[PDB]
Amino acid sequence: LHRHDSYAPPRPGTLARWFVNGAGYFAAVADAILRAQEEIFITDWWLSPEVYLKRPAHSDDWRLDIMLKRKAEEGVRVSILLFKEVELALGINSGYSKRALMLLHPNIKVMRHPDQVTLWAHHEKLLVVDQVVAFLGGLDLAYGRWDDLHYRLTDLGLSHNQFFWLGKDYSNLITKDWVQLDRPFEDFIDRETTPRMPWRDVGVVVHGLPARDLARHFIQRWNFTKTTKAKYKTPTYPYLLPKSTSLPGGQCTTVQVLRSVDRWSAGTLENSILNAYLHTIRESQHFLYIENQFFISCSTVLNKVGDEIVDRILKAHKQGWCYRVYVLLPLLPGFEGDISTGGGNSIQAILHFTYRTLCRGEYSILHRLKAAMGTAWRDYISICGLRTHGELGGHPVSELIYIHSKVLIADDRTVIIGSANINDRSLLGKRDSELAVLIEDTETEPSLMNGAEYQAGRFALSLRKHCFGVILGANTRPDLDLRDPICDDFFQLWQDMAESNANIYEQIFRCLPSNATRSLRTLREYVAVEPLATVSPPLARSELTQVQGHLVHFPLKFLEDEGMIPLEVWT
Ligand SMILES: C[C@@H]1CN(C(=O)[C@H](C)N2CCC(n3c(=O)[nH]c4ccccc43)CC2)C[C@@H](C)N1
Repeated sequence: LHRHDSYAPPRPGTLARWFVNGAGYFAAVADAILRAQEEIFITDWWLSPEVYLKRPAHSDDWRLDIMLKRKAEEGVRVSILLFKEVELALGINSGYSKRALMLLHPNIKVMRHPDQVTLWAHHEKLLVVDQVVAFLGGLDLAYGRWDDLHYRLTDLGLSHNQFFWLGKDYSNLITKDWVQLDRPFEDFIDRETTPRMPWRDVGVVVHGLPARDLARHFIQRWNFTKTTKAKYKTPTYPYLLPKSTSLPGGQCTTVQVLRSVDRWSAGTLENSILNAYLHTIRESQHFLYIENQFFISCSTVLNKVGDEIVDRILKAHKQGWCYRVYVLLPLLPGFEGDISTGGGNSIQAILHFTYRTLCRGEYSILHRLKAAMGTAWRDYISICGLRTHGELGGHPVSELIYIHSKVLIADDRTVIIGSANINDRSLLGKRDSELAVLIEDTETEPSLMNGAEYQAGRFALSLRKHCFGVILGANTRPDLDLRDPICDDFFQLWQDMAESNANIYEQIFRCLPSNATRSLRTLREYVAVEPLATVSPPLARSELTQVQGHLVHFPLKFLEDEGMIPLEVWT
């Protein structure tokens, strides 16, 4: 075994390029698919064959199914493995994806897993071209993932099509889930009334040996699944073998591939992602920027990411060194449900576990930090989320930006980008197959750290500055300095912006979740009041001009005054 008990060693001299939001990721994926020569391997939790990779759409030349069919007509063998949902309630419809991809061309061989009944899934997102170029991250080739820095809530207006999201691509996930995926070009929600839900995710492309290692992981999964069924054992799904016979503009770093696999998903057991996360947190010296879909830690819960975060914060406090922890989580889990009624079942469980990790209970980060340092915890940790506003139907509307990213940034020199959420199913390895990459910088660039000269890594500094600029209003506030991420002035500005934006959004939209609804009865009486956005739209619009960025403080006090199914499915 290699470092972090990983099947792959660190790969110095690796060309890697990061992507924020789905637009650039899909553009690079399409361009790489166009340049493919022999093989394309695809790993997805949900694949939409009819998704458009480049927008606005004026032709079918950039559709995933069309591009795969055209490349297969050139002699390229397209091996795809997909995840099969336990119940059809999960609207991925793996059967339709399999059937369409197979009907495209004989060279497109698609297999699905698991076949037996289990609580666990395949959450990995991977696309390998010629075993030389590997795209990974949290971005599936699925509906609603495509987005940009604008995070548009409206799409109202094929060679003259102005729609960025066509049919099933335009969706508000919490309002209504996908239905009837077999009809792609047909809207299931009204664009004129229901705003879209912005999507935020981070991916990365790696060139060279790490791509070969990701191809090796795909090959191991393919051969394991081949020797796991009857119809898949035929030569109609030939064996795949690796090769080590050894490009968009990126950066030269050192990239190590990490994964979470078990005997049910792959042939071996590995949990290198958890080890990498714990080592990066423990060895972090200045700051930790965490952007993850789920934050379930602080051992019902077994992973110890939160424990290491607490230990590092306490050690920084005792040693008296400057240290900031930025945590960004989506405001509500990615499920359909009415938050006015208090949410659904999965949403309630995920919120309960997240609040247990963060503030509720005695194992929570906030409780231990409080018992150690009083109210000083606000100077070391900052939990926030994203929300945006726009105009629709003559009135201001607002919606959270769903944080599907899985990224950790340490000291502007180390970056973990993957598909593994911070939860037991993705980090323990025993449950779900996940992929990630640890990227360390060998080339530095001048910057500031607590007011001192700091040789920050180019890749990590670029990623962190882009994240801060998008989260804040850098394009509208050119005076803000994003070079120093740990200093007192910048942290104070960050917290002030978060609190101000949360207050403004609550005042204007009366949105949920919020700290003004601490009980279910207060929540029920709170939704009876019509928000000012629909009362005096000019006044709310004038007030909203004070909103800077999309950052809003996380509602740690939402619903705070409140056995044949295991509790580990929502952890
Ligand atoms: C499928 C469609 C579209 N949906 C999504 O894409 C949303 C955003 N999900 C949220 C849950 C996420 N997830 C995870 O992290 N581990 C998982 C293990 C098993 C299943 C999901 C898992 C994946 C993305 C919402 C859904 C209700 N209907």
